[PDB]
Order: sequence, then C-alpha cells, then structure tokens
Amino acid sequence: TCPFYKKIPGTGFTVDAFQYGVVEGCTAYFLTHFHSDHYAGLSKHFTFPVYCSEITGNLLKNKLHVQEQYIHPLPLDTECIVNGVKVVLLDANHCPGAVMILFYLPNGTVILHTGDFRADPSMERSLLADQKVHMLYLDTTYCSPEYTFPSQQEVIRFAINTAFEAVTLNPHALVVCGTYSIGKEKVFLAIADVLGSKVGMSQEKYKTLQCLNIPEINSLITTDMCSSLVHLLPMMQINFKGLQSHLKKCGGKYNQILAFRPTGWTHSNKFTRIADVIPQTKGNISIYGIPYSEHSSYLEMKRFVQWLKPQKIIPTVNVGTWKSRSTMEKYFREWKLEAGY
Ligand code: NI
Repeated sequence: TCPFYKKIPGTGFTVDAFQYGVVEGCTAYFLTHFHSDHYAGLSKHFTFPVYCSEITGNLLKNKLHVQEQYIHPLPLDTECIVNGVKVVLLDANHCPGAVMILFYLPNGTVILHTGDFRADPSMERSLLADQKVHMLYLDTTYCSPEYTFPSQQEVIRFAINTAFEAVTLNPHALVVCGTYSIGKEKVFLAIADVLGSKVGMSQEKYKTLQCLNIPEINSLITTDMCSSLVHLLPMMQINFKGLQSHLKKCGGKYNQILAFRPTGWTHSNKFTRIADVIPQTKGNISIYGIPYSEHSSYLEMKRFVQWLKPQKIIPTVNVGTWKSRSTMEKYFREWKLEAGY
C-alpha cells in the first residue's frame, strides 16, 4: 500500500509510486527520475498514464519497454494542464532527466515536490521566484550538519588533474570509472576529454547513455573497448580482484590501472579535504573514492528552504525511524526560528 508522502492531496496524482499495484483513485502517475528505488514496479505491461521529462520517457521506452501510448513527456519551465490541474516541471540538478514538480491545486494551495535534488542558488531564479509554496515534499538524504562535501566543479578538477598526471607519467596506464545507475556522467566524460579518448563500455550501458540527450554524444562514447583508454565498469567490479581480472582481458596493452569510485558522502569527509585525498593501492592498481554528490549538502538544503519559506515540510528520505524523523523536525524548526517565517 502507497504511503501518504507519495500522494498529492486534492488531486488524482501520485509521485514515484509504481511498486504498490493499482493505487485507488490515481488517474496520473508522475515519475521524477530514472533511479530504481523510484521507478520500482514499472514494465511493458503498465497501462496507466505516466508523466515525466523527455529524457525519463526515452529511458522508460528503451530500457523498461513501457508502451509509447502511456508515456507523457512534458517540457521543462512550461505551465501544463494535466487532468484539469496546472503543473510545472523544473530541473532538479540530480541525474539526467530528473525534475521537481510544482502543483497548483484547485483550492489555491501550491505544492513543490523536489524528487531527488541538489539545491542550488540558481533555483532562486527559476519559476519558483514568482509565488508562494504552502507545502514542500523534500529530499532529506543529507539533512544533518555532518554531511559536508565539495562542489561538483572541485571534484571534477581533482579527477581530471589526477588522471592527466598519471597517464602522462605512464602512457601504458588504463583509467577505469565505476557506474551502477545514471547520474555522475561528468566524472568519466571530463577524464576522457582531457586524455583525448572516447569512453569504452558495454552495449547495455551505451544504450542507456544514448537515451540522455547529451550534445555530441556520438563523439564521446564507444562500445569498442580496444580503441579507448577510459573504460566503464559496473561499481561492483571496482576492487583489486575485479580490476586484476579486467587488466588480463586487455591483451598486454596496459601495465597499470587507475580507478575512480564516485560515492556519495563517506565519513572520510569529516577529516580530509579533496586536495588531500589518497587512493588505496595494491601493486600496479590504485583506487580513488571521490565524493561526487547529486544530493544537497546540509548547508545547500538549509539555504534553499530558508529562501523558499514553506508553511509545511514533508520529508521523503530517512522517514523509517523515530530518531531520524525527530532529528529532521528539530532542524526544520531551527531554520524557521532563525529566518523568521
Ligand atoms: Ni535519485
């Protein structure tokens, strides 16, 4: 059964609610982004209207085979009427195709559902500037002050400089980047650009990237692993055994691997600056964990909420324990007392 924080009151709508069967009263199912915890339950046998971005709809059609007649793509930054209710989709600064949804309820209430997002000051000049929001359904993944990490631009600067140094010292080094979902594509694309290479990958991952509307993608990626010196592998293979095994397959073209594991936050963030990050090394294999986040830090979340000044907040992440829920409620009240709303 569908939980309350996935339902939009006063409408026939749900958000990210495909794992509960037929939801009673639902006339339109919104999907914020193509991550498995959110799309859980969708397939070629789904027969209700799905509303989403163009990129999410390309993924639904090619990867899950949902039939075309049930996919309803909406442009971003554009007022649209769905089943008699005005909605807007906004860029969530998460993975490709990810959106926030503004719902203008028939009674005058305005609701923002962030989906998954990485808050940014540029959102203060979107269509959000123009009116009040009564209720905020918020991605609270990192809602605690210990969750610190650098900007995505600092993280990519570190990765590019690390890779370029290593391969210039040793032209026979291979670079490998882990992946298990869409998102974080700048990590492997930036590294391949500095090295003058295409990115090599499986047919399955090439297919997924071809759905993303990235400019000039045919110039950037390939399934011909032999022509490429940046390879993508599943995240599970990014360890000493998996990387050893991969280097065997390359026919003595290479004699060293440098590998990246983009994670979210890890508690090595509570001590170390990005500049000071070191790898784990065994023999001719070195593995860097790099804190590339597609979710808000605590400080970015707090800035966004204090600017928006919602009347009520409904968390959408960390909702399963009493301790988590209590901690998040404390911070929401601090923020409100500090800013005066
Ligand atoms: Ni996500």
